[PDB]
Amino acid sequence: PQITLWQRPIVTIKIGGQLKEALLNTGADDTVLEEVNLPGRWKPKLIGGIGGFVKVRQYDQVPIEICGHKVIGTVLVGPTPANVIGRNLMTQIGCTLNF
Amino acid sequence: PQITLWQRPIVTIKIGGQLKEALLNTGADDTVLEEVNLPGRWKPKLIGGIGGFVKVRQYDQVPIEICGHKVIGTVLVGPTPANVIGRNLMTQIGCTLNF
Ligand SMILES: Nc1cccc(CN2C(=O)N(Cc3cccc(N)c3)[C@H](Cc3ccccc3)[C@H](O)[C@@H](O)[C@H]2Cc2ccccc2)c1
Repeated sequence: PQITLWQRPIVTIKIGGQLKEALLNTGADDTVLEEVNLPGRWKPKLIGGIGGFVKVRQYDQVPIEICGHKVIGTVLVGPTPANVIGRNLMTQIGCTLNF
Repeated sequence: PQITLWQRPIVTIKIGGQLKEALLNTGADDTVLEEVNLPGRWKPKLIGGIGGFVKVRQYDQVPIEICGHKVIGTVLVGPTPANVIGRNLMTQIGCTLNF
């Protein structure tokens, strides 16, 4: 499905059993989700960098589905003003920049 | 073209007569560029807003070159961690997200 950008690219993803919204942010290396409780282990990682660093929880192979696109990928879990799907995951679903 | 996303969508624009490095940021509403002595009139528009706001100069309908695509569009000028090409300037260039 082609998504014009006249509006903020916010699609729905299915994670940890729950349903949430997420912006297809390409200027994002990583994927950060608003506090959740994914099982499995994780590691603590720091992101941001401007204004200090924000620490979150790194998870791996955390299954995730995007617009029906079942996929697997690293999901940083912590405090973000809006759930965001970075390139790390966009590259796993086939998403490309086209013009 | 078809810009995959394993790397960061950095493309060579051509604003103000010079040549630059800009990141195609879908999650980005507007386009802000670190200093470019831009002619004509502008006006104060605060962007960002976390940890406080930030003032950049808004010059409307500004000509810009993006990968051989010539267009016109609002481009805010000021202190920005990187040169970003937001949705406003991606729509005008007919750029889309696909998967
Ligand atoms: N007009 C305009 C100018 C610049 C940027 C944007 C758009 N955004 C950003 O670029 N972000 C800040 C931003 C902007 C420029 C550089 C950086 N590093 C961050 C991060 C994306 C992000 C990038 C890199 C790592 C993690 C997250 C945020 O997660 C996104 O939701 C939006 C949300 C947003 C933030 C501030 C103001 C309005 C809307 C719009």
